[PDB]
Amino acid sequence: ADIIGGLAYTMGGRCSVGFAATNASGQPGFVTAGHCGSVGTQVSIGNGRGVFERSVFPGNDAAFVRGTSNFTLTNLVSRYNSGGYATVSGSSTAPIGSQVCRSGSTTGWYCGTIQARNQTVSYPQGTVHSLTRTSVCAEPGDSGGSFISGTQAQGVTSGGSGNCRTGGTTFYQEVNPMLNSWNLRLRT
Repeated sequence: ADIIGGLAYTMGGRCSVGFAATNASGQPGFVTAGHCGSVGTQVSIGNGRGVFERSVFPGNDAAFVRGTSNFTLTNLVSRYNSGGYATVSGSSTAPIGSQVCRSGSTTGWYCGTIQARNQTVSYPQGTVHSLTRTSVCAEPGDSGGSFISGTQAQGVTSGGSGNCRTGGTTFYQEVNPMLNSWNLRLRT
């Protein structure tokens, strides 16, 4: 199964792929939101199978799913309704005010603006800090999805308010803290 940002995967519910990445051992997988699965949780995506190797939620909302079978990495992110794909060439942080787009398996591809960083939000399960707020909408299922600016990966969908029918606000977990802390390499 091709690991592409924004695609759906299941684990006793549905979430979306953040970004294809490899761990310190060179094993293929992808970063996503930690609320999508506890450590040890099994994942299915197409004919692919994986497991949550790393996961932290609440506090943070980050996770890395390691492929155990049929994981083919790509440096792509699906643009669904807008067609085609965005390419990932790195993860240079975009400035506040920059445009940013989100890819999720429920609503698809929506874009907005990076409004503020270092945000703390309260979810039913607890508080999550260090998040980045954007004017993009999101709906259940989009969780873990890619937030990308141009060709630079920014983060993974954590949560928010509203919906994509009337609009809303969506926060994301920065990608670099995951790549750094867990010694991961983004597929480019």
